[PDB]
Amino acid sequence: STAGKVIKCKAAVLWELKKPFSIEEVEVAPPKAHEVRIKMVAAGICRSDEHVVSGNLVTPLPVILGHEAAGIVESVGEGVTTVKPGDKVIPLFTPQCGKCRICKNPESNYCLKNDLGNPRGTLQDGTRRFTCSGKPIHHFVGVSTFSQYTVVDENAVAKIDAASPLEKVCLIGCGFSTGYGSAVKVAKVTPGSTCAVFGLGGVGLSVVMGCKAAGAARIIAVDINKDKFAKAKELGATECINPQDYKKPIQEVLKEMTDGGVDFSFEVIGQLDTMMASLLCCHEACGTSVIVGVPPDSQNLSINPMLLLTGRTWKGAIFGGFKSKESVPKLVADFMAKKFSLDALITNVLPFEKINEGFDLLRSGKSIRTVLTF
Amino acid sequence: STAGKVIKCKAAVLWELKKPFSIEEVEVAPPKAHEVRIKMVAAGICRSDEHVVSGNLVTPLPVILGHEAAGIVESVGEGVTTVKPGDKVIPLFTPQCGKCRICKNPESNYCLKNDLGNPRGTLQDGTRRFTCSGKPIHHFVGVSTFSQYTVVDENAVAKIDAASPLEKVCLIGCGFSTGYGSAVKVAKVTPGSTCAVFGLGGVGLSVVMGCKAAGAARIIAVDINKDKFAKAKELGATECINPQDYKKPIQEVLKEMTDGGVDFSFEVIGQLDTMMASLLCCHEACGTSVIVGVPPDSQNLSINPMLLLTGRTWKGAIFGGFKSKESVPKLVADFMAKKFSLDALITNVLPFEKINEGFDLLRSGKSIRTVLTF
Ligand SMILES: NC(=O)c1ccc[n+]([C@@H]2O[C@H](COP(=O)([O-])OP(=O)(O)OC[C@H]3O[C@@H](n4cnc5c(N)ncnc54)[C@H](O)[C@@H]3O)[C@@H](O)[C@H]2O)c1
Ligand SMILES: NC(=O)c1ccc[n+]([C@@H]2O[C@H](COP(=O)([O-])OP(=O)(O)OC[C@H]3O[C@@H](n4cnc5c(N)ncnc54)[C@H](O)[C@@H]3O)[C@@H](O)[C@H]2O)c1
Ligand SMILES: [Zn+2]
Ligand SMILES: [Zn+2]
Ligand SMILES: [Zn+2]
Ligand SMILES: [Zn+2]
Repeated sequence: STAGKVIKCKAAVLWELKKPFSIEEVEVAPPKAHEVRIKMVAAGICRSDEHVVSGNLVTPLPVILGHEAAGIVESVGEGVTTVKPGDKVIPLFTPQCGKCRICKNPESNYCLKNDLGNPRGTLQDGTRRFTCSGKPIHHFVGVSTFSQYTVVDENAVAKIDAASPLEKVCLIGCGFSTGYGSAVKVAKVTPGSTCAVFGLGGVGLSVVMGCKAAGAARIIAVDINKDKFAKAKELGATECINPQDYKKPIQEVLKEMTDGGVDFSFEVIGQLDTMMASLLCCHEACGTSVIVGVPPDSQNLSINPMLLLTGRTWKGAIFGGFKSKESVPKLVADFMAKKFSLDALITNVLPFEKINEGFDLLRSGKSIRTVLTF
Repeated sequence: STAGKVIKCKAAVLWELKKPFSIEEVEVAPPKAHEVRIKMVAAGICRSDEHVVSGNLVTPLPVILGHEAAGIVESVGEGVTTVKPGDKVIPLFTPQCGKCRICKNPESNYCLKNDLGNPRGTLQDGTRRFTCSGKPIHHFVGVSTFSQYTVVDENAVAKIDAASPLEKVCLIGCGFSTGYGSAVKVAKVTPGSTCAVFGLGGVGLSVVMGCKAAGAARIIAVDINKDKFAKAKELGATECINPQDYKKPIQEVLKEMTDGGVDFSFEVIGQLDTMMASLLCCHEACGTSVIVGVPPDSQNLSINPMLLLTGRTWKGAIFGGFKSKESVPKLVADFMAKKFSLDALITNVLPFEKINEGFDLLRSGKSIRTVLTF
């Protein structure tokens, strides 16, 4: 029907930095061997997408952004055995080939098939499936979900519960899993511990959720926008602090509130100064600090090695440390079992065609997650 | 006898930086209620003592250095209950007050009573027990072991096996414990993993021993002094490489030898470039890098947060993460049960009077650990 044929649809293309997305008519090639073409149903707006627009996260242009989403399999290529047409799925910006050193290591998830580190803007075979007015369009982190139809590698697509509400579970595609996992899986927050969370957007709030789920005694939420505090409290924050209210640097305020520092700190903003503050705020002898935020391209931190010699542990992670393919289905299963809710994270719902308004909402600081419906 | 009296004894005093130690008579005050005066038997020469001489590690002068040692208790304060005159003990440069947040924490060891962070060069009560030519002399990390007699706080001295050969077990006071601990307790090296060890001095070779004890499949010893290779191999290194032998950076040489990088890397030198090579040489997705070497004073590293974001863990530790007072006696009991050997680490034994000569040996790279006899 459309199987084996090229599909003509709409997609939000970014042709230039700092410019609005352009809803364009695009051609989506049929899926090659071990590939899956997906009809998108819902896509969340994550700060990382915006990082590309602003120039903070470098990627080849023109490109179709979007990586937090959920859809339904339209067709599959030769050899596909994990999903079938009609299956509800969530694309994985961090693939899980299952065969590489990293996929085989129980404690890691940054699969060697990824396109995050040194962006090619292509699928795993090094080619593109998108075209627009005679111009090829680059993919984004292997998924390009801001399109009515996208084609992805089989190891970058997870099959989920058939009764799943895609307009909600799409957050498991990035935001929620990243934040939740950063606390429960990466930092391995312990019951009775003290945590400091920098940044209260969709990812940071999911970190607050993770810390509460891990049984943290104190979860101090840090954010320069006091409007983000109510939600942080509802989700588990015991205290909310605004750096702008203090004469002292935020790390010193945090250390004074916590007997020398927190046991676990998380930077969920993407700024060098806040990464430094987060490291400095965890206790020098027993603190752990996790970098979640994506820093601006080519910018380096200035760190004194003594900060680590006394006993600190500094680490970072992509997608909360979750091995994508095996984890996403389980997270959806937990959601269906009502282990956690994502309603608090969805502040706005807009049709895909109003993607620009969704980004305006993010930039304004009012929204957490705006979900786009196709 | 000497109990309750001032003792005039020989000590090695450092009056100025980059100058030989001055061997002379000093007056050592009796210990206070919770202090212990120790007659030194053996003291090891560690690179950290040299860091003070060179100016790399800042501490107030004039000072009596030394921190890796073993002696016999001459007298104790009336409040002392853990050691008695005649007991063989090892002074702990990292104390274990047992009452602070850190001492209560089963996973940390950087007791808040330490004098490592911002050196006062005194005992815990803020005063000094040393005088020479009338002038007060500063202590070093609360222990100052380069003296025939020293006075230390009770929580900074551990009672060890009475049958212990002090000329060997003094290494448990720093070098060995630090190296072994860094691998087994800090990095928590796992069976079948790959490790890279930067620096093959007494501490680095002990890290090799720890990696071996942990069952590492590969232990790549790195050093620009090829004379250290035979011993690295004897202690467990599977391979030995010299950075100077290659045209490309050592981190790339290591990554090419280990499928993208080692699982665990350790810097046991104290230089910025090697701390960077060490971080860069562990796999970006599953590697853990431990800082053991003491960095040069007032110097920063320039790091791109993405090095951590992909999945690396970067941490540091003091004294191999061992809670000093409870661990030192057990480590000696292990030595006495022949669970590990220290012979290979001791390459030179000189009388205390030849301390300057022992330091020249370290500087020339001709020795691993030189032990001084009193
Ligand atoms: N590691 C990953 O795999 C991963 C995954 C998803 C997102 N991210 C990154 O996580 C970060 C957060 O994503 P988000 O979608 O939640 O973004 P967001 O913009 O919705 O949230 C950012 C929050 O940070 C707060 N903030 C900004 N500057 C601050 C400062 N100086 N001090 C304290 N708070 C400040 C903002 O007010 C906002 O509440 C971004 O950098 C994103 O790129 C990383
Ligand atoms: N964390 C701690 O608690 C702790 C404890 C003890 C010692 N230390 C520190 O550990 C480090 C090692 O102590 P040590 O006594 O074993 O010192 P050492 O001088 O005996 O050993 C240093 C080794 O590194 C090698 N080396 C020096 N520069 C190099 C370079 N650029 N590239 C490759 N190899 C190089 C030297 O040849 C030597 O083999 C020192 O910085 C010391 O201050 C720290
Ligand atoms: Zn893989
Ligand atoms: Zn995202
Ligand atoms: Zn030492
Ligand atoms: Zn203590």
